[PDB]
Amino acid sequence: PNSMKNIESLFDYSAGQFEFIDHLLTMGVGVHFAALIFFLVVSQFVAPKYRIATALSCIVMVSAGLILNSQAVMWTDAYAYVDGSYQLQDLTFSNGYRYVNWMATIPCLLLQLLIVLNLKGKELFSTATWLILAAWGMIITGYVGQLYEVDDIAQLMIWGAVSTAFFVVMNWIVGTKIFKNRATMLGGTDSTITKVFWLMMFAWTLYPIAYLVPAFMNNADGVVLRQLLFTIADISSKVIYGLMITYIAIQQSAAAGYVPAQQALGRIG
Ligand SMILES: */C=C/C(C)=C/C=C/C(C)=C/C=C1/C(C)=CCCC1(C)C
Ligand SMILES: CCCCCCCC/C=C\CCCCCCCC(=O)O
Ligand SMILES: [Cl-]
Ligand SMILES: [Cl-]
Ligand SMILES: [Cl-]
Repeated sequence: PNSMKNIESLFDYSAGQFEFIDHLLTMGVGVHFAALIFFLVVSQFVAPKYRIATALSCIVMVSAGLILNSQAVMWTDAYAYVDGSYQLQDLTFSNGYRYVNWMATIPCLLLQLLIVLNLKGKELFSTATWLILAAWGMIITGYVGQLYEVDDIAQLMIWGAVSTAFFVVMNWIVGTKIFKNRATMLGGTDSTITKVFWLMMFAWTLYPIAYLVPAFMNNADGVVLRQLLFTIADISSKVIYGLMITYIAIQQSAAAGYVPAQQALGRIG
């Protein structure tokens, strides 16, 4: 469906290119589901006030892990080694599935940030609402632009400019809440949370770069570079981010007198 609308469908792949992409996606699966088990076992050391932030990391791990797994199977479904190269056999592969999955996972990432920022009640609800509307705005327009990466690069860029507006506004909300709520942060995660902001600015900006590959490297090695960028960005924005969020959750839990958190941190001291 969308498979002919993505540049991956344009090329044959060397075994090297093809298998590297397969292994990137597969490694990504392993990393997300390994991290899942960690988030799972560690959630008992998080106080009830924050426990949802760690649960959201579990959910994101399986959601992203399942899309990466799906992408890897679809990749190997779409191509067969015929006459010295991997050649397209059918329309099973598309990056579009990622975009659709972001509809779920980006709101999860954002909500876990709001929780460890100690937002609650009306502010939590309204902040979350505006954030995920801005995120949905960004994702949807990006998803549309992405359908044009083969036959209309101008349209890719204009949808991307629109998507970037949403992105920039979302980042402004994120950053503003982070920097205005630093003072509430316990133990003293007020320092840690600013690192989380920069990680997000870094990791999330890789996705617009991946998005633009069809405009500056429209060949089989650009296909590889795009999956590499997605891979770097996924483990940064999801796994490393998640670990920091959970660190902040446990640390604030301990500072607030949750004994299992104290015992946990103590037994790694
Ligand atoms: C784990 C997923 C996650 C953090 C995804 C991030 C998506 C993101 C920030 C994409 C943003 C853009 C953009 C700014 C312009 C081009 C389109 C798109 C959707 C790649
Ligand atoms: C922060 C997450 C890091 C993600 C790790 C990615 C693992 C691979 C790292 C770089 C290897 C580069 C070697 C690629 C050789 C290209 C083979 C080919 O395309 O022909
Ligand atoms: Cl609590
Ligand atoms: Cl995802
Ligand atoms: Cl300090």
